[PDB]
Amino acid sequence: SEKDAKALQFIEEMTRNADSVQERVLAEILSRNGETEYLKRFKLEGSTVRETFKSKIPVIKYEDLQPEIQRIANGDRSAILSAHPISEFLTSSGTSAGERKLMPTIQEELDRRQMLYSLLMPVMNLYVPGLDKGKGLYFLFVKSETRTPGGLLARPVLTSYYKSEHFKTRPYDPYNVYTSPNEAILCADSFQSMYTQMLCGIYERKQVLRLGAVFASGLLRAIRFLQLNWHQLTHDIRTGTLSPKITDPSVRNCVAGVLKPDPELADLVAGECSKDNWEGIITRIWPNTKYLDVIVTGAMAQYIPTLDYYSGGLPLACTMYASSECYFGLNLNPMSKPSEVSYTIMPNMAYFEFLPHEHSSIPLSRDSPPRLVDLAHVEVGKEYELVITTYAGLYRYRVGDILRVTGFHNSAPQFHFVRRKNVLLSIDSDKTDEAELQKAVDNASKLLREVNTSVVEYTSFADTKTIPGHYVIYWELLVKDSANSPSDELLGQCCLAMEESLNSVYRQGRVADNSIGPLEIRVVKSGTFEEVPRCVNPIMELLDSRVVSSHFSPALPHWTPARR
Ligand SMILES: Nc1ncnc2c1ncn2[C@@H]1O[C@@H](OP(=O)(O)OCCc2c[nH]c3ccccc23)[C@H](O)[C@H]1O
Repeated sequence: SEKDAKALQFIEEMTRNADSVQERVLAEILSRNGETEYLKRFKLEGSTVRETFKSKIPVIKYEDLQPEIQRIANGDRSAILSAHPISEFLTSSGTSAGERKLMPTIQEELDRRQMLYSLLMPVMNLYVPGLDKGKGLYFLFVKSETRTPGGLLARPVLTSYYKSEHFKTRPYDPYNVYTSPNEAILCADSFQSMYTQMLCGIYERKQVLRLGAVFASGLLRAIRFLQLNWHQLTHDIRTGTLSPKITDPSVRNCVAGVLKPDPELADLVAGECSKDNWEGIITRIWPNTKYLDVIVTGAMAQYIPTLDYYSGGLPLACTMYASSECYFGLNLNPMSKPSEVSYTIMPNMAYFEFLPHEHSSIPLSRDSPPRLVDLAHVEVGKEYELVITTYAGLYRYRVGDILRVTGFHNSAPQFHFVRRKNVLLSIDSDKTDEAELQKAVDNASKLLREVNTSVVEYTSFADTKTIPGHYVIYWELLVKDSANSPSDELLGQCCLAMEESLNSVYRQGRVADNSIGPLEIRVVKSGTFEEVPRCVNPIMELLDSRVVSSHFSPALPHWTPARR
């Protein structure tokens, strides 16, 4: 098609001209934002070229920018980071001091995100044909918002995007017709949103040509939801009535097109769900599904076998590489094997620099900043920390992502995603690091003072046998008086104290949308460790063989949308 051709040509043009496009993007940023408080701090003297930018503007982490960001949060509306007003903060799933990081954005950034989204289907159509003959079943969700003292909205980037006009009144695309109505996606009640997205997907089962969600965990949560709610769902289809549990009238209305008594379909679906073996169930309920559109690169790799199990070995497409700070780029070959996925950073999105991995763990100098390596000049096989300069006022901002160059498409590098720095445990969007986990152990261990017990040793892993997944922590204890050992009731309170100690995103996954299961402490017999922490990353079976008792957190930890 003509629209696809234009989009592919855009890729070619951006990729052939990577270095000059990068140059222009920076010049635009520096021309517009030249007068900002932050830039004028480093005597840029109006210069809009790479070389003075590199030698004067420090390379920073989130903490470095907090003075400027807090002032904006607290209502200072002057040109501090951007010439344009900061339209809102996009809350990263990555945290600082336990709280989601506030990433500044501006209004026109939405156009760039939309631009990147518009490239995905033209690329996909090359590899998978006939996607216009049907629909996608995607499970997409908004998350809660809050406002900063100065009145700025603070919410996840996906929420900001789903609730924007670029999504709600998105351009028509016959290769991108979703089963889920906007009102389901936009519904603030996760149960109702999931419920109706599933119902619509079941009603339109035969038109379904792909299943998806942003993350692998999201799609698994959907499959588990069906496992747990197919009784009510099938009753609804049979009767052509919508469960009273759906109280949001706007959501009640969006389902009206499909809600028709269909006993045949209700019997087919219950026929499949009542089986105790769910291997391949995806292609029995949705028999025309060609692939699963779900991120399985990075931390989500852990989910590939569970996905293959339910899908019967269907291809997995990882489409996009993006963040709260900046949408990065796309996968020019969506049909490649998960372990061989490369992402091509799109040079129109921001100004991208790279810090060689081997230099990334030593403090950088503010008065003499490193040159870094430009997007066009990275070397195949080398590893880098991603560094960004955005239109919204992030200047030489270290994302924390390690990337490995695997090749080039024209002049644009392609990147294998290695990892987000210092992330030990993750189930869904939660990212828990060594320090948070350590302080979490210390907190729960003090609760053991009611006996003579202390924690001699610990390790962890993210357990994905269960949906939702959960953190498992292995505890070697030291009980001075065997007669006064700690009980199941107390060790459960040790679990909940650990959870209480973890970051906002963890606690939210427990509370808001059921995307993280209860944290589990496994008490190992004395002396187990000797034969390395604080995480396992087989080996767990060896540890499990020595497990005396296992304890699950009994209640939900504290979480509200409000920030500290
Ligand atoms: N394809 C990928 N494979 C491994 N890891 C990936 C990854 N894409 C991102 N990440 C990690 O997520 C980012 O975090 P964040 O919460 O800000 O955004 C949520 C993601 C997000 C927000 N809109 C989107 C639109 C499309 C795809 C992903 C997103 C971190 O940079 C990065 O390490």
